[PDB]
Amino acid sequence: VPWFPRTIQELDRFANQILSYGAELDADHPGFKDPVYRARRKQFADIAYNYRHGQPIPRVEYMEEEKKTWGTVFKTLKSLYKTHACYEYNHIFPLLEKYCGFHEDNIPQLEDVSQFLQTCTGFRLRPVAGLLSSRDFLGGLAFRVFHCTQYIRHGSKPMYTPEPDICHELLGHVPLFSDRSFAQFSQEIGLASLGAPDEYIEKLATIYWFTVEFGLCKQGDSIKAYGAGLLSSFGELQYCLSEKPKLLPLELEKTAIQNYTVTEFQPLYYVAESFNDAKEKVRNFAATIPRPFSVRYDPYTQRIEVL
Amino acid sequence: VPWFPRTIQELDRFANQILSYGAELDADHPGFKDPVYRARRKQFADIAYNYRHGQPIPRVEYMEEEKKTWGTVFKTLKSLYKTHACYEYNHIFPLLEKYCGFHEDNIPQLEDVSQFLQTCTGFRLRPVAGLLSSRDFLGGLAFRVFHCTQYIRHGSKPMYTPEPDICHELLGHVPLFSDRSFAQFSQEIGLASLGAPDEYIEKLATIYWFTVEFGLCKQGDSIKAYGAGLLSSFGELQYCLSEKPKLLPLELEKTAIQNYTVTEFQPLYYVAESFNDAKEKVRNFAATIPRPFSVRYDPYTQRIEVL
Ligand SMILES: C[C@H](O)[C@H](O)[C@H]1CNc2nc(N)[nH]c(=O)c2N1
Ligand SMILES: C[C@H](O)[C@H](O)[C@H]1CNc2nc(N)[nH]c(=O)c2N1
Ligand SMILES: N[C@@H](Cc1cccs1)C(=O)O
Ligand SMILES: N[C@@H](Cc1cccs1)C(=O)O
Ligand SMILES: [Fe+2]
Ligand SMILES: [Fe+2]
Repeated sequence: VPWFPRTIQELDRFANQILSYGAELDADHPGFKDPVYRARRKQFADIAYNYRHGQPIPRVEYMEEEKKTWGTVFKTLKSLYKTHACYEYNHIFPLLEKYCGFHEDNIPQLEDVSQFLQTCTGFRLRPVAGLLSSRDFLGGLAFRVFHCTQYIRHGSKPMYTPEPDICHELLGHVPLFSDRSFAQFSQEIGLASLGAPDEYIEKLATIYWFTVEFGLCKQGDSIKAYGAGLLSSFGELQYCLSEKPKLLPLELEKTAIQNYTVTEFQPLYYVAESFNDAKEKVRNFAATIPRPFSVRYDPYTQRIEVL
Repeated sequence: VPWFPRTIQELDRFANQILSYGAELDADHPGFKDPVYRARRKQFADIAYNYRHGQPIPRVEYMEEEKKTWGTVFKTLKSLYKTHACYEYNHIFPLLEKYCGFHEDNIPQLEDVSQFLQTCTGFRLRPVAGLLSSRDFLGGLAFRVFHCTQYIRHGSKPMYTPEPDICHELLGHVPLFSDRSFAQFSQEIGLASLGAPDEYIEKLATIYWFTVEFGLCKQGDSIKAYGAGLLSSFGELQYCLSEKPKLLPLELEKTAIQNYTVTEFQPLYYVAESFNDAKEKVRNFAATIPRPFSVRYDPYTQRIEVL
């Protein structure tokens, strides 16, 4: 089996092995070419590389343009959440607002955010230079660690970015990580991925993608978005609930092998019977991943136990 | 029911509510009268009072006399452990020696000790000014927190002290707290005590006293000491295994109501069939303590959940 981390400190081993969605040379996303943007990303990358388990996440200062982007993103999404975001999400957001500083004119500092999550569900942030492989990100959820970015998307296209910027992490992921049920849900699938065969991790990731990332669900006689990827892009947040996208019932045996895109709006979304049913399905599947052993995380010593 | 702490930070509420065994005006223990001793204790008390959850335990410097006391205590007990200490204890001690600095000429710093315990079983130290009530100390074990003292016994009588000095904490308690089975054992009885009726807490304490504090057990065709109170006093460590003390089989229905002393060697010890049987008995009893609810500690958020 593939070597997996046993300690929360061993995350650094595979930590900062950043990747990309290959949208650089994409004429659809000129921002990446911005030399100022790249230098900025180089600065945040160094903070992630000079970071090690234990220390508090270094606080930083953002440019005028970066604050503007967050202001546009934040104020636009907040207006969409009222009619597009699922119930669970909308009842948690206010907490971040009054207890974490989530505001139109204030980009939250990761340290404060990580502290907020610790007292909520035990989750904690870990600054990373960029995109991580599904295996590493998923593995980190076993320790209730969320590898999070500090840089913000290019101000030219605040409606959507193919990369997982700070807007995506904080506005799409953090909110549900402060929920106990969702937090334990996230850790379980993360534990199942540990040392799991590559073929199952990718199936897992695909399911994660069509649920946690771009999942859709119907509450009552309506339909809302619950996926981080939808909750952080006011661009396709409008689109995921229009008539353009194709909708299908959530079915693991079909969703696990479905194709998706990483540099554009999804042409297809899976609708779950409910946010709850969505979690039920993933767990069952996750608990189906074969492997020559079992594992258990010890929250006291912060280590993985191989049964 | 009595108000009990829900958070590991709420320990400070009832923290530093130090007490005493009333051995001050005792002509058997002149040390307490030493004005130098008292001033010293006043200094360690201030560190405990100016301490708050989170911060690392302040490192201190000890006097020549204090180092001498620790040297005498340590080197004498280490020689007795070989034939008096139980198996579990003797196989753990070496770890503290090479990984924590437990040496004849080096009084361990609480911070390093607390760090060592975190990586072992999740336990952590919390500096206190002196003796705590059974209810508070026991309650702290629910969060895997061990309220520990920094001062050392008076150099005039290193063979025995009625107070729980640093020698008692580190040489008698810390070693077994680094054991997983014993660590979970300690936390369980601590959880049972939370909000429990006063009458049961005192019965619990009495049992704790005749087991964790001065418990004796027979491994193979021999008998060893496993109680913290015996493992930290080379004075009655010799005595608990001589013929002077009275020995009786460990029986909760009889041990729970037995009388004991706090300023002298115990005139009676209870022998368990084995260190393992000792734990079994206490747990069962602890799980017998009635109360209009149930509780569960969440290691992720570090809070008590009232079922
Ligand atoms: C597991 C799945 O691939 C998911 O999209 C992961 C991938 N890598 C990531 N990397 C970082 N830094 N942040 C994320 O939110 C993600 N999402
Ligand atoms: C629970 C039982 O009373 C036990 O002897 C406790 C009492 N108070 C204590 N207080 C401190 N500071 N340290 C200890 O080891 C103890 N032992
Ligand atoms: N496209 C999303 C970001 C990501 C979704 C999934 C991975 S990154 C948005 O612009 O916020
Ligand atoms: N009498 C023990 C100390 C304590 C035992 C029980 C509470 S304090 C010794 O001298 O180390
Ligand atoms: Fe994501
Ligand atoms: Fe003790």
